[PDB]
Order: sequence, then structure tokens, then C-alpha cells
Amino acid sequence: LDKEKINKIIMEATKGSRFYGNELKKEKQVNQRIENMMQQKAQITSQQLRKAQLQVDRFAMELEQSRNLSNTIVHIDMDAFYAAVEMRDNPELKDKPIAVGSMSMLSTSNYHARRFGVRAAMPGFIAKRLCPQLIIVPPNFDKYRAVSKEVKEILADYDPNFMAMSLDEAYLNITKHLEERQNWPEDKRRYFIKNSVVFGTSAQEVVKEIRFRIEQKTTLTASAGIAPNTMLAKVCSDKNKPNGQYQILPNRQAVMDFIKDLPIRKVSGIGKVTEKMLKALGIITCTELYQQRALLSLLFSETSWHYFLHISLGLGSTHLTRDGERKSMSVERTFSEINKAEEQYSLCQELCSELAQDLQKERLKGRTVTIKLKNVNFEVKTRASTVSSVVSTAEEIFAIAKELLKTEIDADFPHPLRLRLMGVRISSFPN
DNA sequence: CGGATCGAC
DNA sequence: CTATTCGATCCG
Ligand SMILES: Nc1ncnc2c1ncn2[C@H]1C[C@H](O)[C@@H](COP(=O)(O)NP(=O)(O)OP(=O)(O)O)O1
Ligand SMILES: [Mg+2]
Ligand SMILES: [Mg+2]
Repeated sequence: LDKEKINKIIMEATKGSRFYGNELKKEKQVNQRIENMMQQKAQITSQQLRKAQLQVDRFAMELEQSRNLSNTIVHIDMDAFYAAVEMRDNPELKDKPIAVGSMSMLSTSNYHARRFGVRAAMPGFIAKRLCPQLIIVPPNFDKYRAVSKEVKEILADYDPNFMAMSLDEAYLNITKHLEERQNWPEDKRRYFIKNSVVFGTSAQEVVKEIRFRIEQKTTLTASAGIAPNTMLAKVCSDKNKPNGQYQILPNRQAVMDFIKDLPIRKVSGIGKVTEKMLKALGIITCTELYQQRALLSLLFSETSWHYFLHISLGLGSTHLTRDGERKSMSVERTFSEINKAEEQYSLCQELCSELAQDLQKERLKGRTVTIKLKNVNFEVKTRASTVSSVVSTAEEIFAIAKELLKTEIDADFPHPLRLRLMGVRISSFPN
């Protein structure tokens, strides 16, 4: 299906739903927030622009002088992960458009199915109108967890302090390994086919060995970026996907040529909204994000343009900080409509139990409790409450969440809360 | 601290 | 029928 009929059936199948109501309502807030930003752009003077241009470029120099090309960062990323796993272990599904999910939602889809526009975060029933030969197949998370464990075993040989960002993804710092690998015999870097193969001394070659070894161990392909920092590496991981690599060599000129024409969306952390907002200023590539740096220092907060300047100069993180301790834990469930008050309490109590069980497993006790309610028109509320002494057991949590939900049914009274999702989150853990 | 929004997988 | 855990950030 073509790049016009896709958008045409999505609209055809979304039109007039309670969900699409809420999507239009979210679109206005965004367009308004843009309209407000264009009001500010109108009332920015020339003297302010030149006043900022100096202050920004004083900081840009502070960044540029401390640029760091000494480290070799790799990003590994599995291809069509949940789909690949399901394809691997069910031969029939190969050479056929699949998607892991339910009719309600799709985690992912394989590349065959992506040519019909079916993608991650699409509902099933829409993906079936886009492609009636789509086989939707339920997720087996425990397999995907097991498979991930198999790749993390390989990745640990190259950087034992690697950073598993997810099941399917990971940042590595292979700098220490590249120095050690320079003077290794062919015995230490030979691998047999599941008949023998050796891999070189270069970084390209280390990553070719890694990707090779994953394929022997899991029968799954992965893609990989190479670059002097994490931000770049993540983007060149996407470059030659599926089943490929890219290296941005460690020199300023090579960094900048890659950056030069790079759409800002492809940077991790710039998403749908930011793209549309910056696009209203005529910024689509990374060089344009640089040119407009001064203007941006006035329209956006300090950290937000501090980020945009790192992006424009091709900069990012150059050492992986061993994943820190969590700030919150949560559980939430979607269902067909609930509206009787006593059911909603029962349901909350159940969530507060699961959340207590989970805390039990990691031994954590928090001070803040936060319910989340989403009604049949997809309008989300969040209601929170922080307490002196920490809490942890199913009763203590429920005690607090009960009252927050009381306030909500009582506020809409005499009308009932017609809700489709409920959640409970605990936060404010100790030092 | 409470609440909404954004973004990633 | 049918649109799914967590950190970061901004603002009151
Ligand atoms: N919105 C979502 N909701 C639930 N699960 C999701 C999801 N998006 C992704 N996942 C799950 C399903 C995915 O298998 C897994 C990895 O996410 P990616 O790396 O972003 N996507 P993939 O690897 O499938 O394709 P490729 O990387 O080739 O683009 O996370
Ligand atoms: Mg992937
Ligand atoms: Mg992005």
C-alpha cells in the first residue's frame, strides 16, 4: 500500500471514534503552543538576537574545546525483535507479513508488514484494514527476555560495563577492548559456524564479530552504530537497518558531515511534537538547528537549548553511567468500561496489591502515591499524595489511593466515572 | 509537591 | 468491537 492510501484508511478507520476526538483535542494544544511561540518570535528584537548570539557562542566554544573523540561507542539494536523471534520459531510465518500484538495493540511488526504501513503502536484492527493478509501473533515476553539474556552475554565480553537500555538495545564502550584487541593472536578472535572465521583488529570488525556471534547464538540479526558518543551511535544504528552497521570515524569533520543533513527527528529525544514545533521555525535538519541557535536560546528554556546545541555540534554522552536506582514503580490496566463505584475501588485495591508485591521483590518503600484514571474519551487525570512515613504494604497504599479516587467519584457526582484505565504509582523513595 | 506533557521501547 | 512502565522536564 502506497504513502497516500495508508494515511487515507487510518483516517477512514479513526474518523468519528472517541479516540480520534481526543487526538484532535491534543492537536489544538500543540498548535496553540506553537502559535504562542510564533507570538514570541514576532516580538524578539535585533538587539536581543545579537545579545544572545554572543552568549550562546560563548557556551558553544566551552563545548567545542572540550569535545571528546577518544572513545568508541557502539549501539546494538535488534531487528524487528519480537517479530523476528516469533518468525524464527514458526517457519510458516517467514516470507509473510506478521505483527506481534493483539487486535487492540501492536508492539511491533516485521519488515514485510511495514511495507503496508503497519507499525509499532498501531492497533490491530487498523493494521488489518491496511493489510488483510497480516498474521497477528501474541507476545511471549519470557522468550524475548530469555533471548535478550543470550545477547547480553556476548555484549559483556566487549564491555562488561555495557548499558542495556531495553531487551533489544544496548550501548557499549569498546575503547578498553579495542586497545587490548590490538595485540591479540588469531586464536582469541576466531569463531566457528553453526568451519572457522576470524575477525580483525578494527572497531568495524569488533562490531562485525558481535553481530556475527549474536546470529550464531540466537539466529537473529541485529544492527549497530559506531561513533565517538552515544547520541551519534544511536542514529547510525538506524542508518543501515536491518542487519547492518555504520561507523562515524573519530574526527570532527566526519562527525559534521553526518550531522550536516540529518533530520532532527532521528535523534533520540527529539520526537513528534518537538519536530513539528521546530519545523514551524523552518528547522528540519541539524545545521538549521545550529544556524538558529540564538533565536532558540530565547524561545526555549536553558536545558532545552543546551540540549539542542549538543545535537547541532554532534555531541553527546561519552561514558556509560551504570544504570542508576529507580525513582518510581507502577502498574496500570486497560479494560472494557467500568463505572460502578464499588467495582472501581475493588479494582484499585487489586492494583495496590500487585504494586505491593512488586515492591516486595525489590524491597522498596515510598512516600508518594499517585492514581491515574483514564475515561472512555481517553482523557487522563493523575491524582497524587505524599505522606510523612514511607508505605509499602497493599493496605497502606490502598488507604491513600482509596481517598484520591473518593475525591474523583465525589467530584463528578451524581455522575459516575466512566473509566477505561486505572493505575497506581509509588514514588519518593529514600536516599 | 501535583499535574500535565513528551519521548523512548 | 477494538487505540498498551518510567524518567525527564516545565510550570503553577
Ligand atoms: N510502542 C510500543 N509498545 C510496546 N512494545 C513496543 C513498542 N515499540 C516497540 N516495542 C517493543 C517491540 C519491539 O520488538 C521491541 C524493540 O523495539 P524497537 O527496536 O523500537 N523496534 P523493533 O526492534 O521491533 O524494530 P527495528 O528496531 O528493526 O526498527 O520493543
Ligand atoms: Mg530494535
Ligand atoms: Mg527522535
